[PDB]
Amino acid sequence: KWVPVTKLGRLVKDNKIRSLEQIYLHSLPIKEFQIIDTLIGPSLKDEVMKIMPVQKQTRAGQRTRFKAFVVVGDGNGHVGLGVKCSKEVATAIRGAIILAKLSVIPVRRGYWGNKIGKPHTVPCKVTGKCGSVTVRMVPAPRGAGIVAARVPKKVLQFAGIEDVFTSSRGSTKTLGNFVKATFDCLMKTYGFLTPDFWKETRFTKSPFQEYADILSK
RNA sequence: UACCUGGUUGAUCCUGCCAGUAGUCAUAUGCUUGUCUCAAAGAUUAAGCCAUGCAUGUGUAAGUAUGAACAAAUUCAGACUGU
Ligand SMILES: [K+]
Ligand SMILES: [Mg+2]
Ligand SMILES: [Mg+2]
Repeated sequence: KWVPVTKLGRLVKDNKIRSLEQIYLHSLPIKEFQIIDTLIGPSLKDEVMKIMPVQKQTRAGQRTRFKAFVVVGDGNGHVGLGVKCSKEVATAIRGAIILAKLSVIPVRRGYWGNKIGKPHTVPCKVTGKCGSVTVRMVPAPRGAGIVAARVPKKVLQFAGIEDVFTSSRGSTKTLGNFVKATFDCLMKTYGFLTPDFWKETRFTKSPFQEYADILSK
């Protein structure tokens, strides 16, 4: 079936780690998509966003390969992006799905004004940049909806954000750069230091130290 | 009610524009047009030229009646006292 090759995979298969937040807290790399499948796999949905052909000139013609972009998300604060180039479209799509699962990230959602109910928009103004494409996300009031182009709108819907305003600059027709900039903007949500995070951190044992005895075999 | 997409390359990222998408109590034109309620309408070029018809007249007890205007009365007198 599945034979984990990493300590994190072994712990996830042994059920010692039960939530993705435990991994996110210590920022441990995730190198097996089976971890994501076991943890948040049931609630994950994938979508192919673009099949982009690329060509390399050769002495006997052009070698064509296809680029697959895949967006995965749970619609509840977890989203991931994957890009895979391969000779076959099916292989490219499979690799892109695996990469998106591996690259899933947590997304912070806040409130525009009054803080009643679950979060509906980004906690603060954020900006992501990939190549020449810059995507800016601004909080919006409840009921404003997702004001964004189709690609960022799909990314935000998979991330689970209810309402937001967006602005874009640069060559947004470059779909890869557009989606990557949106992903970077979403990732930057948890990197902003707000007053509510001013409390001193109370550290906890990392998984590798907590279950060191189990992993010692 | 804070949104983009196609087009320079063998392929890539850009600048950059062209094209597309939507709107006008915005004009005109093409085709089509069964019912109800609303409703603009010779401004844009020529404040260019105009046949014909109409669009400014007016009376209360209280300015002026002798129509040779009508009507009722007067057998005798009457300036006039209804229109
Ligand atoms: K008018
Ligand atoms: Mg604007
Ligand atoms: Mg060509």
